[PDB]
Amino acid sequence: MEALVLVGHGSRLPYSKELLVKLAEKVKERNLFPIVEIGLMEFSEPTIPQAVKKAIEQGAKRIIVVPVFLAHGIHTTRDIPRLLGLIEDLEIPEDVEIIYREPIGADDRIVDIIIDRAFGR
Amino acid sequence: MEALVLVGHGSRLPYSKELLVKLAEKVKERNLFPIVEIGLMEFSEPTIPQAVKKAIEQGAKRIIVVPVFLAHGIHTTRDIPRLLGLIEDLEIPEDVEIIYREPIGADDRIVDIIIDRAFGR
Repeated sequence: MEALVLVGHGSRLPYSKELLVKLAEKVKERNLFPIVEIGLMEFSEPTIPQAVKKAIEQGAKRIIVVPVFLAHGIHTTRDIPRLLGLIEDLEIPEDVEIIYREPIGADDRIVDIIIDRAFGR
Repeated sequence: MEALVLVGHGSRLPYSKELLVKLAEKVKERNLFPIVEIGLMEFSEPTIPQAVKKAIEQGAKRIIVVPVFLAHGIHTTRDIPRLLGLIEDLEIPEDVEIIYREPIGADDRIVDIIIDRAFGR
């Protein structure tokens, strides 16, 4: 019924995809969602349209898209809502709802992490 | 003695800088570090060289640089260690050491946050 698509920037280096893969596997371990897929905005596969199609093919009717980005930018305000057909300017989903969630932001947990990293933990 | 410089991507949109500013203010309220400054790699000020110089001028001898990025990429492996003179291609005085920390990675806290964001928390 419900799918979680995690969507990330993607890079020419492999770290960005590897991080999405690891993060997807950790939410799988939580057993919260029937379907979990990943999608990279640029130069890596799977792409965002593929991740969404794969979620439909698995019979998700509600698709939760979470942009695994620190802050809003061009990616999260133009390109991604485009690729998801949420914005009037290569794929369509027919009859199902995409729910586009927020980025990570200045969460208190990010300041815990940063403080750990600052001490080499 | 010790300064924490948080360094982030920067954007043409303002969210990226605003997130670093918020994150810096949150670590300031923790009272862990004598000096805390921020630096944006591109498009915005303060820049990484300015953030580091400011920290020296405040009398930091140990400068902890934390890249506020989700994964390693070109930014964290080429451009930033460049801007920090950490890589033979900014006059850091020898009596100062820059300690370049790791990015955020696939932290368990990031999967907590993603799960929150997936439910619109």
